[PDB]
Amino acid sequence: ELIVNVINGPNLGRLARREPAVYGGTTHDELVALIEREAAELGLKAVVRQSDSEAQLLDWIHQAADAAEPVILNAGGLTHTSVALRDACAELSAPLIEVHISNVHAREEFRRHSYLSPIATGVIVGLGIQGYLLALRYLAEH
Amino acid sequence: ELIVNVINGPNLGRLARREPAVYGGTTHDELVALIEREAAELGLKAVVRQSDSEAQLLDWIHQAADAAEPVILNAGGLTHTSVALRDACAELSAPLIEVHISNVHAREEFRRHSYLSPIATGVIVGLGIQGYLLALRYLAEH
Amino acid sequence: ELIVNVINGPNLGRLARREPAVYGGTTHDELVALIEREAAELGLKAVVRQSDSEAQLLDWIHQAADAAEPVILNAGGLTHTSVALRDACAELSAPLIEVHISNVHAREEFRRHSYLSPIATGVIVGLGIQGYLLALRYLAEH
Amino acid sequence: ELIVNVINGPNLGRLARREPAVYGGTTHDELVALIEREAAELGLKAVVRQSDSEAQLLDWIHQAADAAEPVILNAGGLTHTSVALRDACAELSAPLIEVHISNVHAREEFRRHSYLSPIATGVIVGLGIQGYLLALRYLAEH
Amino acid sequence: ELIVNVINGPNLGRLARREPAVYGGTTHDELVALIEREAAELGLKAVVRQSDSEAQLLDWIHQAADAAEPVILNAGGLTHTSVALRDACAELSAPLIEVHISNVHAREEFRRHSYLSPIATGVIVGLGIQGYLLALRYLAEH
Amino acid sequence: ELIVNVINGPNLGRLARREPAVYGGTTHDELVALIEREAAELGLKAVVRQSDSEAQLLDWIHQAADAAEPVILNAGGLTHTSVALRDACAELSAPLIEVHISNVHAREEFRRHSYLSPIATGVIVGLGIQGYLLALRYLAEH
Amino acid sequence: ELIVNVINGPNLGRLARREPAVYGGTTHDELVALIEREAAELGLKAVVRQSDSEAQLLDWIHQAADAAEPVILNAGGLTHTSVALRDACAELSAPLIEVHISNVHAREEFRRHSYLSPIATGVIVGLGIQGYLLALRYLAEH
Amino acid sequence: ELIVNVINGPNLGRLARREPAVYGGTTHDELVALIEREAAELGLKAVVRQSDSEAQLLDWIHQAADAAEPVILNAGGLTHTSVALRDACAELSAPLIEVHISNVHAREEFRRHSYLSPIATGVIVGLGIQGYLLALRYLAEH
Amino acid sequence: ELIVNVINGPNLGRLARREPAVYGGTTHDELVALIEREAAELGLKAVVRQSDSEAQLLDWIHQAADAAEPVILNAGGLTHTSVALRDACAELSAPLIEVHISNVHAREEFRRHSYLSPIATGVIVGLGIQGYLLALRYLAEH
Amino acid sequence: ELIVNVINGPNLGRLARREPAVYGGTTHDELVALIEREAAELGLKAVVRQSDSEAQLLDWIHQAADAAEPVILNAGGLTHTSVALRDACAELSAPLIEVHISNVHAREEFRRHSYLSPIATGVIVGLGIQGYLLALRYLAEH
Amino acid sequence: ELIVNVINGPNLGRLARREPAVYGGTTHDELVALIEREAAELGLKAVVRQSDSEAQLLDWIHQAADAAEPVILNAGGLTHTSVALRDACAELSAPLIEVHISNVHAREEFRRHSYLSPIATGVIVGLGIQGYLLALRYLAEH
Amino acid sequence: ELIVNVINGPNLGRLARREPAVYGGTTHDELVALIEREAAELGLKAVVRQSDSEAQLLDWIHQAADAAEPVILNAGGLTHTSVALRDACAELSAPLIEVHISNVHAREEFRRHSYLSPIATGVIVGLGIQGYLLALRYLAEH
Ligand SMILES: O=C(O)c1cc(O)c(O)c(Oc2cccc([N+](=O)[O-])c2)c1
Ligand SMILES: O=C(O)c1cc(O)c(O)c(Oc2cccc([N+](=O)[O-])c2)c1
Ligand SMILES: O=C(O)c1cc(O)c(O)c(Oc2cccc([N+](=O)[O-])c2)c1
Ligand SMILES: O=C(O)c1cc(O)c(O)c(Oc2cccc([N+](=O)[O-])c2)c1
Ligand SMILES: O=C(O)c1cc(O)c(O)c(Oc2cccc([N+](=O)[O-])c2)c1
Ligand SMILES: O=C(O)c1cc(O)c(O)c(Oc2cccc([N+](=O)[O-])c2)c1
Ligand SMILES: O=C(O)c1cc(O)c(O)c(Oc2cccc([N+](=O)[O-])c2)c1
Ligand SMILES: O=C(O)c1cc(O)c(O)c(Oc2cccc([N+](=O)[O-])c2)c1
Ligand SMILES: O=C(O)c1cc(O)c(O)c(Oc2cccc([N+](=O)[O-])c2)c1
Ligand SMILES: O=C(O)c1cc(O)c(O)c(Oc2cccc([N+](=O)[O-])c2)c1
Ligand SMILES: O=C(O)c1cc(O)c(O)c(Oc2cccc([N+](=O)[O-])c2)c1
Ligand SMILES: O=C(O)c1cc(O)c(O)c(Oc2cccc([N+](=O)[O-])c2)c1
Ligand SMILES: [Cl-]
Ligand SMILES: [Cl-]
Ligand SMILES: [Cl-]
Ligand SMILES: [Cl-]
Ligand SMILES: [Cl-]
Ligand SMILES: [Cl-]
Repeated sequence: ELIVNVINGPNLGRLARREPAVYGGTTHDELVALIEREAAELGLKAVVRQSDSEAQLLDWIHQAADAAEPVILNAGGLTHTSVALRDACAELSAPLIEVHISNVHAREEFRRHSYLSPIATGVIVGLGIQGYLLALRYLAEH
Repeated sequence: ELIVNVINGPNLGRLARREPAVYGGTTHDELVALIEREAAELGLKAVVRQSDSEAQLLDWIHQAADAAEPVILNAGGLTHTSVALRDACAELSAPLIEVHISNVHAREEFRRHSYLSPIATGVIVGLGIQGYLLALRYLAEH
Repeated sequence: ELIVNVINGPNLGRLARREPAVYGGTTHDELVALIEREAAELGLKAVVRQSDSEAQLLDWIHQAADAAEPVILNAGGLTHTSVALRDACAELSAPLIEVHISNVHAREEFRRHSYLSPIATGVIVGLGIQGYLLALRYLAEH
Repeated sequence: ELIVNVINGPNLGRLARREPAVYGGTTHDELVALIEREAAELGLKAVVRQSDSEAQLLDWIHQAADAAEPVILNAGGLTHTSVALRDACAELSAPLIEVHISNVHAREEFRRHSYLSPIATGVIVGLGIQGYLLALRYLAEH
Repeated sequence: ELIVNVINGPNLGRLARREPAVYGGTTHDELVALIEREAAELGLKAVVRQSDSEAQLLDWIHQAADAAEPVILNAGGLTHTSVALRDACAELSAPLIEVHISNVHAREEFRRHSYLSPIATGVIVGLGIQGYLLALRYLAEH
Repeated sequence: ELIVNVINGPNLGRLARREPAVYGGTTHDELVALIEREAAELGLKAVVRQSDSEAQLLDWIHQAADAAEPVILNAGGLTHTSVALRDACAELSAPLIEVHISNVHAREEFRRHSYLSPIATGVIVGLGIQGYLLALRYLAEH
Repeated sequence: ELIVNVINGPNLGRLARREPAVYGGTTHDELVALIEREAAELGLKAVVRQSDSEAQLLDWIHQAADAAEPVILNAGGLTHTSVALRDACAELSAPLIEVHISNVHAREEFRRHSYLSPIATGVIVGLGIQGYLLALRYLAEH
Repeated sequence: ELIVNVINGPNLGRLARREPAVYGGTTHDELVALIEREAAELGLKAVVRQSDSEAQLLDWIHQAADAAEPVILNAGGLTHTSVALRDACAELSAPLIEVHISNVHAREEFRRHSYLSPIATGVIVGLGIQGYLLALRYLAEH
Repeated sequence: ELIVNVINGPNLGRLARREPAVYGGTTHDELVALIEREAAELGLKAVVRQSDSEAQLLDWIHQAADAAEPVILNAGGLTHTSVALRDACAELSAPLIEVHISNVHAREEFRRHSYLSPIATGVIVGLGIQGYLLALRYLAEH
Repeated sequence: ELIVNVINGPNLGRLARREPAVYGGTTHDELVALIEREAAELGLKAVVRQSDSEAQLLDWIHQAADAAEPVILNAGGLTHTSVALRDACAELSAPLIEVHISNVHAREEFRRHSYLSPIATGVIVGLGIQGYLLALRYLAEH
Repeated sequence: ELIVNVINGPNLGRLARREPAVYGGTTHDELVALIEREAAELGLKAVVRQSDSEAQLLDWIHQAADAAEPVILNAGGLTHTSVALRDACAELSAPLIEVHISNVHAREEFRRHSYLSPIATGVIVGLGIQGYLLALRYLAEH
Repeated sequence: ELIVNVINGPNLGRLARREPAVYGGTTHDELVALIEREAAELGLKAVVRQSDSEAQLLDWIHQAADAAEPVILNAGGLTHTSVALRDACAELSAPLIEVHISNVHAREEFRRHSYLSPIATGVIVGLGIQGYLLALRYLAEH
């Protein structure tokens, strides 16, 4: 606060228009609108970005580390697979909240391990799109 | 909503007055006050209970299943150990949110498995006492 | 024989009125009636008890060990989790039959390990409420 | 009911005359007599067969699937080892009960995994020869 | 080529008339017709055999090793369980293709290990009955 | 059919000119020619693409999901490592066939696990370059 | 010192009168006498309690944490199973000694893992009833 | 002694004429001649049989158990896979020696586990055809 | 020699200016200067590149394979995670040395497995920035 | 009693003068003095030896087995690694107590397995130098 | 042949006079006599040595490698634990036979892994003292 | 610097004259010459010792700890097996570099775990004899 970095990884540009049983009927742009409006009332700025590239995501983390600005991260598949991501996050001085739209713990046994959690401030899973909004509100207090 | 069952398990009566490095400087009673005030503004009732007994906790879940009222659960150690708890929760018709005050994923490798998660709606870990408050607010929307 | 201890653990007071896809449409009291009537014709006494408390169950086992009277045990979740139970049973001089209402082997991989089996006389799973009745009838022969 | 297929696998022709510490002093033929007499009073027909051949056993299962007649199976060693058996059973429309004469759970750790259980109706272990008789009686109710 | 050995293991005589959700509505004989007709146009002979016996299958492999003729193998359950089979195949001078009608990788975790694959030329799973036909056509090129 | 998406992942631009013990003496362009000619006679269009980038591959899958057009995927190393890929594929409405040029099961034990298989229609491994051609022909039937 | 909390868990009220091959011919009350007399000569007070309830034990630990008084713990089965216990102990400011009457390491492989050890001062196993007495004497020095 | 049962399992009829890198250039019949001649000088009878059928092998073991005559067993693949075999052997009153022609411990990691060893008198691996002859000579002493 | 490819992966552009407890106070550019000066005296050319992109790194390896020029690789997180990298390296005709700035073996247990090592010439870990310089000097001899 | 063999393994000659955070400020010779004085009052003889050689230690055990005299063993690293030691101890007719100066269970996960425990009378860990003294006193009773 | 190195490891000097349930009533010297007499008739020299020291054993292997003379090895505990031994043996040009007096496979699960087997010619276990004699006789043929 | 302890473990006296495929054609003495000459130019003293005894090696480490002089360690097999070594090294105040002549990571899966690495400064594997020389040069800088 004021500035709050919201980051989505691979596939998360496909929200709503594809799925929506599993990650909900809300499109990406609509999500940016949701976050931006909730940051308004909270008196925060939400810089909300999405990418299907690990190097892009990496860069955004690098920048957040530098600017010492907090992050909210939905890294998609890279959550379970990337050590490069984890280690970039590890550097962040500001809090990092890990967010999952679906409950990870009620799926394939592999989706239950996370490289991000151990170095996150805390995690939200399965509360859907609202996970982002609840994460925001946390940061506005701390 | 209106009625929201908030449940803490073993040891969680010792909040603040003991620790507070790990689970924070906020006492139990103060937590009940926090929750009760946040439920006020939200237009919910928070029935917040704590017990060091598995049979007691079981009973409270039974009642919540019956009344079809939502639960927020910080089951302490029973999270990693009790199948009896998990299965009582499994019955709940209303949403169940699993809450951890400390980040479970940044501790002993054993604290990372949960019998509750797979059948929870979703989970919050490491956001501290606020985890309860963010959980509440979820339920008020859904 | 004559005296046969029938014991149910956690959650098993909720039979029929809750579930009944998984553990059947038969309530607890109705089960006591079923057992008591089958013991009648067999010329046995069925002392059938249920508790959601490990210390209670423990006590009933202690008493059965002392009285050297047989046990039929549906320990619910404690089957997979409690070493305290297992060891109390281990003491029983009389036969112990382990009973599961649902087939344990057709569920979560964790439900397939039992602390009770290795020291039971034998086990019945998935034959539903009748498991108790078939267990009884065994004891009446041996 | 009326027709109930009782099947024993490898080595089970050696009952009583060999062992009898572990699987009891009752010979195979005597077991057929026991089952046939219990089916009499129950008003069932017991077609009780034994083979040391997987292809033979397979064939008998095939036939039972076809005739939609229930099975009681003591598959000996093939219980822990054969996927071919499991899958033939999987096809059966009628209930299948898995029977073990000795308690499997009180022996070598390997004897504790079963390919049959997950797709059985239910299982009986360690109740000795009576396991067959209790299984029968189940089927006569359902 | 010309001569191509097509071999099915346990249960695979039950094709179509039983299942057909999982392994398809095509009967065994119809499959022989399918293969024989595809070998016609390809200018190959298809010797297509099925057995529920490991010793029979073994013998057919022995003969194929001797005649140095290629094999297409759907060994059913023996795929995951038999080292005797694997080792007989290992001897084959000609290519061996492993065929599965259902996708093995989308089922029980145990169905995912194969004793045959490591010493096969290659494998086809989940393409249904056509797996055989595509395997044939391979052999006609190499 | 008509339109069939053929996709190769990392390193697969190096075909023939490098290796060729392991993945064969056929160059990439020659492979496109092979596929394009086989699609000709089949009356299909083969859109055959290769990339060493996960985001690129992701995008091509996204497009195929959208256009509801089938995919043939040789994802190279990402087969064993990427959950992001798997999940993009999971979305595809049309069949997906997983193709490996080398037999994966006859190499390092790690090359034997696949994130793609469980959600593929079926898989071809070790039939070399022809795997693509046999996959095509499948799709032309279904 | 002066005040030394001695705590036994589940089943440990059955000492001597039941067993005594495994945990010895000495009854509970006799053990209290033994400890109380050894504390006499040492110039300590031994407050020796036993319970079959986890909540009771929990409470006694809570009190010991508060009073900053040392503990000697024979938690029976809860040693291998309870994280709730472990964490209550973790809080104790004073030394905690873990005591086992039987050698845990010469039994079932499961009895060899302890949730208590990692946060104990030290452990005594297999020295029988004397383990308590040797533990006492330690505390009297430190 | 006098009578010594020598048994080979699956594939072992193919000795010499096929392989011979791995299990040696000596044919089966030649092996029978070797054994029969060594039993001559030793003053034993060697009844040497081979089968590719588990039921056949089973039967021969049954007979040996009955006649209380010793066995030398090269069970091929069934060594690593069959519990039915192991248990038939378990019954033998006379010594059983397990024989492997190739060193099992210098091959695939799976070939290193044996169901037979734990209940054998002792084992010989990798000494080639002579393993049989050395086994014989043992029995002639004991 | 003369030409030596030095490659850094993800995050390694952040050297010195960020960290420096763990990977040292030396910036990337300063590292290029260090390497370039050491190659001077050695009579080698150091082409030192860094990228946060797997496809970029892949390309540089491809080129090195082609030019048959040696590589020194600090692949960051991709060391533990990428099979695509490993396999591109596998192709290199020239020696590859794997370099880690921090000791990998004194950190998280996951950082201890490497996809690169098995196909490297050799590895240097924990000797800090000098690892690169010692690697260079190796290549100048061989 | 009278004669009590006290044995230390590798590195344990370095006590006090090196460490002393972990195994305490007490030197070896001082430990011999401590033990010798405690054996005085107890009316025992303490023959206390230390060696960094497995063959030496072996020999001392051999002698103790022969003389049927009890042992107290701090085998250092050989505790977790040597089967030769374990088996020499296994022979001892007299009690063996296993002693660890540091709590083994609060360190590296590998330090938690012991080859000695299963065949010890009992074990003391983490009670520091006093572990030896408490062990002595045990032996003086039994 | 002529010269055959027979080597025993740790504890094996204690044969007969200690045990003899497990490794037999035959003393070491008597074993040397047995071997020396059997080598006589065979026309071999048996150089039979025993040591409780790894460096000694190492040296004897070194010498055997040098002299290219065969070895028979009973390495006691070092069989399951030493890589140093294994690797010294690995060097031997002549055959190495691994000998165990007791059946290793019928004991603790840990005694079943051997560092020696994979690089032995072959192994004998459980044939008692005669294992040595049968090993000798092998070498005299090859 | 000046004084640098170079230590080789078991079998490493056999360098060059035996092997040399795997650890190179350079004899031990020649290695001492190599190291001594490289230390000359560096202005260091190399005290280079080798032993096949764990107690000897232990002693040399003890001395190095005492003298606070750096170590370079090629511990041969003890690398994967000895906790006694690891712990002696752990004490060293000066840097310790772990050196392997062969690439450990390209061999048996067991050779890939090291007790030494976690407490080393850093490690060199597979750079052959030069590993020692590069290690030296490191120490001369730090
Ligand atoms: O936020 C999550 O809970 C989540 C977790 C995962 O493991 C994903 O791969 C993941 O990413 C996907 C994967 C496939 C499709 C979509 N999508 O169509 O929004 C998103 C999201
Ligand atoms: O909410 C959590 O994050 C939490 C997680 C756990 O695994 C606990 O055992 C746990 O319970 C404890 C354990 C020990 C002490 C206290 N306390 O003094 O508040 C609470 C809490
Ligand atoms: O008898 C069984 O097969 C059984 C097995 C289990 O693992 C249970 O947790 C178990 O207990 C439950 C759990 C949840 C709900 C009920 N119930 O509503 O009867 C019973 C029963
Ligand atoms: O019914 C059982 O409990 C049972 C379980 C098993 O794992 C058997 O192998 C098994 O089969 C055997 C094995 C060896 C001997 C006999 N028999 O002499 O009856 C039967 C039976
Ligand atoms: O070809 C396969 O994909 C396949 C794989 C398996 O694991 C089988 O057990 C298997 O065999 C069965 C098993 C049960 C029933 C039938 N069938 O009724 O055709 C076939 C087939
Ligand atoms: O299609 C396969 O069977 C395959 C499987 C893999 O695991 C690959 O990494 C893989 O990709 C590579 C890896 C290295 C080199 C090449 N190439 O020079 O064609 C291709 C291909
Ligand atoms: O102190 C021990 O060594 C001990 C260890 C355990 O794992 C117990 O379950 C345990 O508790 C029991 C269990 C069953 C019976 C009795 N008892 O009759 O004293 C005590 C005691
Ligand atoms: O005696 C052995 O060492 C042995 C061990 C095995 O694991 C076999 O499968 C085995 O059986 C085979 C397998 C394939 C071929 C032959 N054969 O051509 O003699 C024999 C033999
Ligand atoms: O060279 C290494 O020892 C090393 C090993 C790793 O596992 C890395 O992730 C790794 O990459 C990182 C990760 C996070 C931050 C930095 N950095 O600020 O230089 C570099 C480097
Ligand atoms: O008694 C123990 O608790 C103990 C346990 C261990 O695992 C040791 O390696 C061990 O040995 C060491 C190891 C390193 C240094 C010393 N020392 O300087 O006394 C002693 C001692
Ligand atoms: O030859 C064997 O079968 C054998 C196997 C082992 O694992 C031993 O530790 C072993 O060594 C011992 C161990 C303890 C005692 C004796 N002994 O009194 O002859 C010998 C021997
Ligand atoms: O430095 C190494 O890379 C190395 C690694 C190991 O695991 C050894 O056992 C090892 O020791 C041996 C083993 C067998 C033979 C020799 N040698 O003839 O030099 C040396 C050396
Ligand atoms: Cl979580
Ligand atoms: Cl069961
Ligand atoms: Cl596959
Ligand atoms: Cl312990
Ligand atoms: Cl063996
Ligand atoms: Cl390394």
